[PDB]
Amino acid sequence: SHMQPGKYSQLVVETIRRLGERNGSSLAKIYTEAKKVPWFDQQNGRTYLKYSIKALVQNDTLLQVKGTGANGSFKLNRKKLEG
Repeated sequence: SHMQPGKYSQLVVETIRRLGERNGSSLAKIYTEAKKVPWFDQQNGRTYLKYSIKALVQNDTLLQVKGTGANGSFKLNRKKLEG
């Protein structure tokens, strides 16, 4: 691995894919699914998800959801990340 876009961001994409979440999944819900891997940092990993998600919303890979389920809810858009 000489070039990865953050294994935490790749984990977020696939985490929301595991749940589906048509309405959007809270950062707390995504965190609970993301901490189930042994390589995941249980300490500062919540900040790593917070920043990975936010960067993916900036790349139009995730859609920022607010109000319906939680304050910071998030879901998949498309493979628009690289396209």
